[PDB]
Amino acid sequence: MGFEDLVEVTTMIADLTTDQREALLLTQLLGLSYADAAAVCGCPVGTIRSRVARARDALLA
Amino acid sequence: MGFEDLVEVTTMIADLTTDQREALLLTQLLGLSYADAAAVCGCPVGTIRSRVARARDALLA
Amino acid sequence: MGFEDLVEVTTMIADLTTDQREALLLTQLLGLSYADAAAVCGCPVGTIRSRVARARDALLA
Repeated sequence: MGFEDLVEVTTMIADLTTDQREALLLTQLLGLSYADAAAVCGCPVGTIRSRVARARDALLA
Repeated sequence: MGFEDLVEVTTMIADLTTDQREALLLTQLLGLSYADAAAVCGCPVGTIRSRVARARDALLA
Repeated sequence: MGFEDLVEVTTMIADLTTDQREALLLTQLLGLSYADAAAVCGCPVGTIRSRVARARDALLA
């Protein structure tokens, strides 16, 4: 209704690339800084900044 | 079990208005700034701010 | 595909303590401050601070 939404959201997500979904989950579900996210993943901060930017465009298509 | 909660939750949430649900996910699941969210929803910040404010009330009572 | 994670994940946030689940949820889903979360839960901030720290650790294990 209601559930109709989260549903479709839940699926975007899942339509994200493995990387963007990881990046977004790290920074939003756990809510790590980009710094902490980048330590977890072992990449430049810029990398996460990017994966999340694109996750966000993806999700607001 | 936790299993109970998450469903416990996601029903509450599903539940919300629509416009709260949108604001909340836009800011917590997307982690968009109020300003950015407001841009996305074509309404002033104050609005986004209070919608999430209400989203927190329905979730916590 | 991309659901394989959301379940792997959401299956994890089910394992967490509950006291960890709560903390993490309030601060990340509700996007509450630690002070607010601590308030809500009836504990000092230090405890929430750590609960979400352990909470984060567990889901990254």
